[PDB]
Amino acid sequence: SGFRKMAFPSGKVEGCMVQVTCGTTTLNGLWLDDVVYCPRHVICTSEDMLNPNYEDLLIRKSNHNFLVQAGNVQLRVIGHSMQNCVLKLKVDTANPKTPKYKFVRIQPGQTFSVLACYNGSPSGVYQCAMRPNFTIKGSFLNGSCGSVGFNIDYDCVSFCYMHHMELPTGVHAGTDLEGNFYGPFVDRQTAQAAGTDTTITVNVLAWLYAAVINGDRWFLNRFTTTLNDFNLVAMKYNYEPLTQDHVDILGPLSAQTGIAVLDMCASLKELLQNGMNGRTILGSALLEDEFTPFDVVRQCS
Amino acid sequence: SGFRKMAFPSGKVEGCMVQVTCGTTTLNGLWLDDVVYCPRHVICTSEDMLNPNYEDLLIRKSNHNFLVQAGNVQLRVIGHSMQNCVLKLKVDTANPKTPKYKFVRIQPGQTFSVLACYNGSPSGVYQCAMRPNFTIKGSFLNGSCGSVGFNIDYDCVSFCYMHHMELPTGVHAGTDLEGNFYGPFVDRQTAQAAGTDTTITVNVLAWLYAAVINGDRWFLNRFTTTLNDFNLVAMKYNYEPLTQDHVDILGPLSAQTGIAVLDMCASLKELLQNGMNGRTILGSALLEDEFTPFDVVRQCS
Ligand SMILES: CN(C)C(=O)N(C)[C@H]1CCS(=O)(=O)C1
Ligand SMILES: CN(C)C(=O)N(C)[C@H]1CCS(=O)(=O)C1
Ligand SMILES: [Cl-]
Ligand code: NA
Repeated sequence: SGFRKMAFPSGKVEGCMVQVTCGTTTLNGLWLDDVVYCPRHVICTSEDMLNPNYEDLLIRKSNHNFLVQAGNVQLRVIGHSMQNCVLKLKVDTANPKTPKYKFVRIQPGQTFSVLACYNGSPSGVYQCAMRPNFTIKGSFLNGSCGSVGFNIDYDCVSFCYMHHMELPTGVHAGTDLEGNFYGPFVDRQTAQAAGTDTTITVNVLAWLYAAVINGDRWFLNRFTTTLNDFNLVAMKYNYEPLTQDHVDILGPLSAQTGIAVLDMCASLKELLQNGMNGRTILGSALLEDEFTPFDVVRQCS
Repeated sequence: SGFRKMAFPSGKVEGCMVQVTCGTTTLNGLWLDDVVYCPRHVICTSEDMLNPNYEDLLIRKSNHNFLVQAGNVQLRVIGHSMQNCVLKLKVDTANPKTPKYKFVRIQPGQTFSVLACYNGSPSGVYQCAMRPNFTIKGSFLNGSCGSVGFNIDYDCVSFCYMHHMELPTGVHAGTDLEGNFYGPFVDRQTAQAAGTDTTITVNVLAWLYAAVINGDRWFLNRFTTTLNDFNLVAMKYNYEPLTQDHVDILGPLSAQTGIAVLDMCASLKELLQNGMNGRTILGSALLEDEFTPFDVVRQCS
């Protein structure tokens, strides 16, 4: 037993990380088959970043402008193009360590593992949720750009995130591997803020099921409720609405414990109004919303 | 910026994990060079676990009682011996993925990454601390025995923990890779229970310094404390005594932030008296004690 925030084993991804230099910018690249993927803002000077014309800045560049280092070896860049906010550098050599992989776009409320990297060197791994406001609460310093997020499904790595920048509130914004931003953000030195965030309701309830499976049961009660009643409490407390889709996804956990989702919504309703009455749940004093139902079933079954 | 429980990239450890079977019992082993390390309890049956005479059980085994398996490949065992509570199986093949490694025994308060494994397959990675009562607060289901804990400082893998068992309070006990248990625990099914756990004071202080570095000042105060007055207060909250050693270790974070260690102690004393009054520090509503002074510097500017 026990319940811990757990990343996927990062080895299949560690073997894809490289360093990419263009002028006086160094950051991380993802090397799969004969392509390296990295943020397009790699081509930009501090001057350029205020109002970049990426079309124009990029035709002015050539293969020899991009320095790609896999460990202590140089990669010959033999082609370059841009897909959305992602730069694609064709290289002479196919990554001998390319795993089975897919490019996937994740939904708000879904989790993934981040492999934080510096100068193409894997540094750390942690789990993140894609917030409803389309930011993530990561841990990133200068040179972490091009670090990636992913899930693993048996042998297949599904890459879903590439890190681009930090917003002024300390939270993080990036693209899918097709270079489309998560959220209403631009890769340009301009005035940008994260929208007000909401709590991921289905994840909070997943975590309460994890708490019950681990013998933390005090918050339970004899009551039940309805979507409509609860959702009026949720909206007041900046909680995402709970749908019938959410209640079905939690079905496996409602069974395994004898607390039915609206039964558990009753407990959750009470925790929002009255608080935790000074207790903890799984060693947190907050209601944790970064574990999915899958995350809980995965770890507790 | 940001601050996260962050595990080391697990890749170098993943390439070392194998499955060990003896009788009807399967768990994980650690394959380094021509040696597979696993818990010796793998040779126990139902009766044996109450008073196992491990020397008597092992002499009755030959090499071919041990089925070892690296993915699909069977490894052939050609030798076995016991060192304390760890079984060492000699195999005909040296592991080609063997990283630069070493075995270190850690002290209470030290952190490491756990690669949770089932049937020799890595399942997830997370951070733990050796509690002052020599247990760890892990996430371990049946089959996870032989999972290891490690640091990776400067490309060398330091193995510090092999998982043996769960205590009735739902916390985890294991050995160093020389087979010596952390704490007074034993690999027999007898009435053993962890000591009362305490908070790792040096770690809480390091985390408060992390909070300041990341731009939080709300919990600072105009007070200081003697080291001795601080210890007489902190022990009333079940905090570990803070020693001159611990004060020395925080010197760098003191200098980086300009807050003297005993001033930060005055802030911790106040937080224990007051709580957080509906605020949070680095995303927590509790005082976190599983980040070392070294972890704070690795992750922070
Ligand atoms: C690399 N890149 C595009 C960035 O770092 N930014 C856009 C940041 C500058 C302030 S911001 O909030 O606009 C994000
Ligand atoms: C495999 N193995 C040796 C164990 O699981 N144990 C010794 C645990 C049973 C309850 S206990 O607290 O005695 C530890
Ligand atoms: Cl140590
Ligand atoms: Na109920």
